[PDB]
Amino acid sequence: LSNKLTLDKLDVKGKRVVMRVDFNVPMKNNQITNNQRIKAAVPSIKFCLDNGAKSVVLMSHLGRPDGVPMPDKYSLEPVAVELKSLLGKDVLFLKDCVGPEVEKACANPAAGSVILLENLRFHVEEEGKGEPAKIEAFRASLSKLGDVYVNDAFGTAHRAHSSMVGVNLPQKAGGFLMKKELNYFAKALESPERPFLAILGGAKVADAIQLINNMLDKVNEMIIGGGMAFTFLKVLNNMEIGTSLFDEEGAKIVKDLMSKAEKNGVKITLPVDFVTADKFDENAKTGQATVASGIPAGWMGLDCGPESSKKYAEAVTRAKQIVWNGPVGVFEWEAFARGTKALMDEVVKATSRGCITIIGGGDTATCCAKWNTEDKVSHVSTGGGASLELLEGKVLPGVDALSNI
Ligand SMILES: Nc1ncnc2c1ncn2[C@@H]1O[C@H](COP(=O)(O)OP(=O)(O)CP(=O)(O)O)[C@@H](O)[C@H]1O
Ligand SMILES: [Mg+2]
Repeated sequence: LSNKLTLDKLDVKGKRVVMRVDFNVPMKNNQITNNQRIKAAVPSIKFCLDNGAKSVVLMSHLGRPDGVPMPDKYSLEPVAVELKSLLGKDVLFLKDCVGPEVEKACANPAAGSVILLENLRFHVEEEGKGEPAKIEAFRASLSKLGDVYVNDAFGTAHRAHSSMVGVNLPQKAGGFLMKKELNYFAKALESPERPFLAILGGAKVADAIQLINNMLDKVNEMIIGGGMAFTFLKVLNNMEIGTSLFDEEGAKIVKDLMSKAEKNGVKITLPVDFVTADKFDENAKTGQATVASGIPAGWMGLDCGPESSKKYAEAVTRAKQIVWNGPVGVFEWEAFARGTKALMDEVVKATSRGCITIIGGGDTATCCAKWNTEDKVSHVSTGGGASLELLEGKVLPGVDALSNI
């Protein structure tokens, strides 16, 4: 951000500040399981209030509602409540993010007002798919809600979405979390300790498989776990994967990615065994499978097994630096948590002997919180996919859209 406006040089006294934040917090049942991403934005928010901001309007997405209002499932209202105790100040929740009624609530608020808007992805124009003149109008509406713009949404900085790249105000500044996270990665990615291991898991398989190509020019080893592994095993091993996550598009480039890993001397560690489930449910009936046995029809692999855990542990022992994005099983549910807990144990042990260990992702960061290892690894990032795009060597669209100095 050496070429960009940042919040420390933004005059906010008497100004209304509209601020993109990443409040896409994990939720189990109906409540927040991890407030990390909300806590992480507090320094920028308090800064604005302490330095005389008239208001701070906060906007974020939550989940992937795909352009339809889904306030039953994906409302930011609970975040408003959280943000109150974290700040020491009340926050006013609006049930939308645009136009006339929100614009009114934001036009001229009482001094010191903190306002949280509803999920931006309730509108198709944020993403906007899931409409050119409406997109421009959506952007115009958001722009009216402050006099100056701050983007502190590091977690979403890889997304060229309307709230991230489309706000038209004269001053667009990166916030302190954006700065912290970018500075940490610039130092850690400048001359990584080697072997440099990427650990890839999670459930955003379509997105994550498309990052592998360029990551293979940066790392010396890769674990491909969690939900992503099934696409590779089906293609490479002709493994039966039952109802496990599968990415039909990524499947078409699996053999090319393996060839490039071979060409670049990147050792790829795929799981070899699984905990299976008869349905996607915490209380599913469970089984065991190997790559050779395959997974029976109608069942899904929701964790790796012990033999995979040993292979992952071997890769970790070799590593001098690690970036881990995506749990290696459905760790929120105890029947499917063992693989991720075991890998966590190994990643903590590596740290203790000098490995540089970087954990990224809203959900993988929740692993740290669950097993109390947030201060037992080198860095827990608010970015997941965002951090991996930095590892690929890209400029993030949400940073690119900021004002130049
Ligand atoms: N085999 C599997 N099948 C289905 N889901 C799985 C899975 N293994 C892991 N998951 C799910 O992956 C989810 C997290 O994936 P995700 O891609 O969101 O990781 P993350 O949050 O660390 C990266 P990001 O910040 O980009 O969202 C968890 O909810 C976990 O239950
Ligand atoms: Mg996630």
